[PDB]
Amino acid sequence: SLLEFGKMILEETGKLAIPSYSSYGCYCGWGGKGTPKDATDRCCFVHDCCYGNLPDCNPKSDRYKYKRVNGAIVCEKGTSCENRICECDKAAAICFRQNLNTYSKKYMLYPDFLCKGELKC
Ligand SMILES: COc1ccc2c(c1)c(CC(=O)O)c(C)n2C(=O)c1ccc(Cl)cc1
Ligand SMILES: CS(=O)(=O)Nc1ccc([N+](=O)[O-])cc1Oc1ccccc1
Repeated sequence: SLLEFGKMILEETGKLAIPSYSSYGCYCGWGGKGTPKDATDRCCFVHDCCYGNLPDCNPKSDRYKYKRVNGAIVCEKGTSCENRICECDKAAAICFRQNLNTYSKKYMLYPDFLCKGELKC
């Protein structure tokens, strides 16, 4: 569920998923199309890409459980949809953490028309 992801995001970056990440660039939050504007945007692209490999799971509403082993995010055994979802979120969390230094606010609330071009996952 978005609950676990959002929390994972906040612990990791200290920023709130909504709104620091729900509308960022071309891929954070909406998905659809375009060329990721930047590293964080790529994190969302590869994320939207991750959920794409689980066609029969429900990322937004299926709740999984994780723990921190000293700072590490550790997904706990759950259904397999739950496990594979959790891994996809950990990546994003990490990825965001790895590029906070270039998170730019000129991408917050980015208008859709500026998002065009192709990208295949
Ligand atoms: C390309 O990226 C995707 C693909 C599928 C997705 C999502 C994002 C999100 C999250 C979102 O992008 O809001 C949800 C909840 N998806 C599904 O549950 C889903 C369920 C049935 C089918 Cl047939 C296809 C997808
Ligand atoms: C997945 S969505 O429909 O594209 N919108 C949405 C996007 C991201 C997040 N979130 O917490 O990262 C939360 C989101 O939706 C919420 C809005 C209000 C309260 C809880 C979740």
